[PDB]
Amino acid sequence: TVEEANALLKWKSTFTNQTSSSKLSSWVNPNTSSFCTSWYGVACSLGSIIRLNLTNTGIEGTFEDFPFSSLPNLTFVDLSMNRFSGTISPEWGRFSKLEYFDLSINQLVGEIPPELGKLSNLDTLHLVENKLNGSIPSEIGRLTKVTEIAIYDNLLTGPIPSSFGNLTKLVNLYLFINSLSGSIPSEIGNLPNLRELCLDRNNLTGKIPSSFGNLKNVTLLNMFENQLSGEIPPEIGNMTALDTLSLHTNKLTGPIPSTLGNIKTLAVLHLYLNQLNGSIPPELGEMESMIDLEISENKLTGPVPDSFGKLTALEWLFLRDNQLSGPIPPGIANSTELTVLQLDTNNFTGFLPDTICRGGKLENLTLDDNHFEGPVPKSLRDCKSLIRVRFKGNSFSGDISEAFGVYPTLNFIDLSNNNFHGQLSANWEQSQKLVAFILSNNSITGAIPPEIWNMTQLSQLDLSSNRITGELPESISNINRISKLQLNGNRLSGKIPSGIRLLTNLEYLDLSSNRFSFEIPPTLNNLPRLYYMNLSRNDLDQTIPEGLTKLSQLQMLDLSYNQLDGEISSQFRSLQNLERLDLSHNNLSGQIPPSFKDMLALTHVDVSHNNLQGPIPDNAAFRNAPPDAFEGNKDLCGSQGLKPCS
Ligand SMILES: *[C@@H]1O[C@H](CO)[C@@H](O[C@@H]2O[C@H](CO)[C@@H](O)[C@H](O)[C@H]2NC(C)=O)[C@H](O)[C@H]1NC(C)=O
Ligand SMILES: *[C@@H]1O[C@H](CO)[C@@H](O[C@@H]2O[C@H](CO)[C@@H](O)[C@H](O)[C@H]2NC(C)=O)[C@H](O)[C@H]1NC(C)=O
Ligand SMILES: *[C@@H]1O[C@H](CO)[C@@H](O[C@@H]2O[C@H](CO)[C@@H](O)[C@H](O)[C@H]2NC(C)=O)[C@H](O)[C@H]1NC(C)=O
Ligand SMILES: *[C@@H]1O[C@H](CO)[C@@H](O[C@@H]2O[C@H](CO)[C@@H](O)[C@H](O)[C@H]2NC(C)=O)[C@H](O)[C@H]1NC(C)=O
Ligand SMILES: *[C@@H]1O[C@H](CO)[C@@H](O[C@@H]2O[C@H](CO)[C@@H](O)[C@H](O)[C@H]2NC(C)=O)[C@H](O)[C@H]1NC(C)=O
Ligand SMILES: *[C@@H]1O[C@H](CO)[C@@H](O[C@@H]2O[C@H](CO)[C@@H](O)[C@H](O)[C@H]2NC(C)=O)[C@H](O)[C@H]1NC(C)=O
Ligand SMILES: *[C@@H]1O[C@H](CO)[C@@H](O)[C@H](O)[C@H]1NC(C)=O
Ligand SMILES: *[C@@H]1O[C@H](CO)[C@@H](O)[C@H](O)[C@H]1NC(C)=O
Ligand SMILES: *[C@@H]1O[C@H](CO)[C@@H](O)[C@H](O)[C@H]1NC(C)=O
Ligand SMILES: *[C@@H]1O[C@H](CO)[C@@H](O)[C@H](O)[C@H]1NC(C)=O
Ligand SMILES: *[C@@H]1O[C@H](CO)[C@@H](O)[C@H](O)[C@H]1NC(C)=O
Repeated sequence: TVEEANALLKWKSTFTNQTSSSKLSSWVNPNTSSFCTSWYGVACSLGSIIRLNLTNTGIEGTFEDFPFSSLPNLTFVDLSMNRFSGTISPEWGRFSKLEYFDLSINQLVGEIPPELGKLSNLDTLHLVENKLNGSIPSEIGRLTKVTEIAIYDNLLTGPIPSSFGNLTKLVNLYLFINSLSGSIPSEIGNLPNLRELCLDRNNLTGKIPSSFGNLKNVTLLNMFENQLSGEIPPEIGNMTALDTLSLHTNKLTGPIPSTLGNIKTLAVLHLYLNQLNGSIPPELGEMESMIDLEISENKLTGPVPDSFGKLTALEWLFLRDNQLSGPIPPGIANSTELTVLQLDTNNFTGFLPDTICRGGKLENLTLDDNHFEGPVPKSLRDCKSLIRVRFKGNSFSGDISEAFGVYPTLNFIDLSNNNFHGQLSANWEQSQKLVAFILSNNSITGAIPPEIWNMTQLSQLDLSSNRITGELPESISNINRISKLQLNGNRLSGKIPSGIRLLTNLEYLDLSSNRFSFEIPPTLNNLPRLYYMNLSRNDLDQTIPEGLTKLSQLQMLDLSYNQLDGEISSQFRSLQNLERLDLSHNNLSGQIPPSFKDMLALTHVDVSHNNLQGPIPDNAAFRNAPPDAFEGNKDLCGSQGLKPCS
């Protein structure tokens, strides 16, 4: 009507920063046949506006001059995705016909007025992504026809009103990302039509109401990242339409209720980061639909039940960081769909089962810091789908080249501190995307296959603390992405290859405790990320090359326990980031260069058991050094443990 159109024009005249490419260019002629046919966002019935849809039209303004008293037949209102600021007036509750009300994604502030509860015909209320604060008024519980309430991502405080139990037609309730507090009212459990209940990321406390067992149609229950406490009520097992139950990151205590096995529809169960204790009920194996079972970071004890072999759709099983113990039953890995088996930081014992990867789809197997032992099952040898294998801290045994097959998509493997023996196979080269190869402190013997240096995506290679023999070839330069190279504590012999000079991504190089002989390559001068170099405990000889002083990021340089001789270069002053320097147990002669006074970052120095003489340079490391950093030298003199200088 002319009066509705004139009133909307007056509201429009108040908008700011309007671009004249606005859709509202079409708001000109208030007569019908303009108003009801060509005004953007306006739809009428019998010449009167019943729908106002200005979503995402770049309006900046407020509702201060919104014409509440001029639009009596307003039925559908969508003002979302604009730049409306200010508050939500009580006058919005005078639109008696309103069915659909959306002010989301604006910059609205202040409290929700109780008058919204007067909208007795409302079907949908959306106020998401604003900065609304205060408590939800209890009068919202008068919206007896509403089927969806979404007020997520606001600044709401206070409890969820008990009056929400009167919202008998409510289907979806989305209140996540707020600061709602108090206990969940038990009246929520008596909403017969409820399908989705999302109260996650709030500050809710107290126990989950046992009334939730009356929620026979709820398919989604998200209440993660709250402060819920007490035990999960056994009545939850009567939510027999649940597809997804997420209670993670709460303060729940006591046992997992055995009645969860009653929920045959349940596909996703997230209970991690709680304080759940006791044994995993064997009835959890009856959750026939379960795909994604995550109960890590709890205080569960006892063994995993054999009934886990009945979970035939299982894909992800997260149990890390519990106190589970004992042997694992073959059923734990029996799902042909299993892709991730995550058991780290428990106290499991015995062998891996022969069911593992029987479906040919297992990807991530992580077992760190358990007590597993025995040989690798042949079905894991033959598991071509593996991406991540983490066995650190267990005691697996067997010949390493018999235990493992070929893994084309392997990305990361850590076998540190296991008990594997044998020689490395060239088969590892078929993991062309492998970025970390960690085999520290096994009983590996024999040579490094030359194919290893063709694993050009390697970023970490750690074969330390084995009994590996042979010489490093010049083609070591081919692992040109390597950033951490740890070959320490082996029996490698021959000269250190010059090709390491081309490993310009190297950050950390440990070749120590080997039998390397002859000179340190004089071309190691161009490793601009190298902060750690350890060549100690070898048989390296001749002079320390000046190229090492160009390794400007070095923080630690350890060349101790070699037969290096000649003088310490005064160009060491160039290592301005050097904190720790160990040259002890060598055959170095002459004076410690006075240029060490330039190295203000040095904190630790050891030159003991050399053939050095003369006074000690003036820097803090030398002043703070204990007598044994100097002992065993020829004629050092001081101004500790040294005779004073003349
Ligand atoms: C638009 O609103 C007007 C004003 O409320 C409605 O007109 C009234 O209709 C009632 C019927 O409930 C009549 O008895 C009155 O004579 C009208 N009042 C006035 C002040 O004109 C109109 O029906 C509404 N139109 C639509 C399509 O909802
Ligand atoms: C909701 O937000 C408003 C706006 O920041 C808060 O309003 C302030 O309230 C205090 C005390 O009630 C007054 O002293 C200020 O002058 C108010 N500021 C404005 C801009 O109105 C309001 O307190 C908040 N409500 C809650 C419960 O936090
Ligand atoms: C591994 O899973 C299979 C099913 O995928 C289990 O085999 C079924 O066992 C039940 C007995 O409870 C029989 O009624 C079915 O006929 C079996 N199906 C097939 C295809 O054999 C097997 O028991 C599971 N193994 C373990 C160790 O849990
Ligand atoms: C059972 O497993 C737990 C977790 O893996 C072990 O606890 C760790 O023990 C080491 C060594 O004492 C500590 O450095 C860690 O801080 C502990 N981690 C945690 C998360 O507590 C525990 O030692 C194991 N029990 C036995 C008998 O080995
Ligand atoms: C098994 O672990 C790997 C991590 O190494 C997962 O792969 C990564 O997934 C993210 C997506 O979340 C991708 O952006 C990365 O590119 C993937 N990395 C690699 C190396 O592929 C993989 O999704 C896990 N498997 C399952 C079923 O969760
Ligand atoms: C360089 O590596 C050697 C091992 O090859 C580290 O040696 C340790 O040194 C301390 C004191 O010198 C001894 O108490 C340890 O017993 C040594 N360990 C071994 C396994 O021999 C040395 O610490 C490393 N240097 C730096 C700076 O990290
Ligand atoms: C106009 O727009 C800019 C940013 O959109 C803002 O700084 C200014 O406050 C706006 N309106 C005014 C000053 O009325
Ligand atoms: C408003 O228009 C958008 C885009 O056409 C549409 O997706 C939305 O459902 C409309 N809302 C109403 C209440 O008409
Ligand atoms: C709505 O709930 C309140 C308690 O919050 C109750 O007093 C009232 O009677 C309920 N509604 C009806 C129609 O009774
Ligand atoms: C689990 O927690 C309760 C206290 O909340 C305690 O009574 C019980 O002994 C705990 N330990 C178990 C069940 O092993
Ligand atoms: C491997 O190192 C661990 C500590 O990391 C040590 O306790 C263990 O004895 C080493 N391996 C063997 C076989 O001794």
